[PDB]
Amino acid sequence: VPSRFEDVRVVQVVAGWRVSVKIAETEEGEVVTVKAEFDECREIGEETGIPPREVKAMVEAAARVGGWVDLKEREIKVQ
Amino acid sequence: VPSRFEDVRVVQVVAGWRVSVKIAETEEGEVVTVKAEFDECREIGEETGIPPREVKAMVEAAARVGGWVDLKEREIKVQ
Repeated sequence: VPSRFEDVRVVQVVAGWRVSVKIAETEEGEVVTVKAEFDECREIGEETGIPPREVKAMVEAAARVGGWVDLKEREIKVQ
Repeated sequence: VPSRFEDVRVVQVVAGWRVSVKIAETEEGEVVTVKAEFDECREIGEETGIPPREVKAMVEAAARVGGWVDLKEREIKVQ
């Protein structure tokens, strides 16, 4: 009759940085091309240590699914 | 050309507390009973702010399916 213990990780992180994205939507409701501010993505690359373009494609895909991104964990999820 | 903007958020943090749980097994399939540390749970209530029991039933059910928890949005996923 052997036993075993189960471990559980409880995380809790709220609030952080912010990024403003730009999307040109027409009346018809069509989406042309999305371009995330290269400026805000530049400085963020200095505090993170990741190229800008790489960050643009990251934060970009987000605005599409509207969600949060984890760097120190490299994960992506949405509400 | 009505341009739309999205306020994305990038959270970068590393941490997380672990919880110990005792689970007795026999036929390696049936679980007689499952008890959770009422101590580590009472101390965790200070970090959550919500009643202690609420945490027990939360960290308990999770110990059954073995998974993590995020208070950032009160969610539960498998490990």
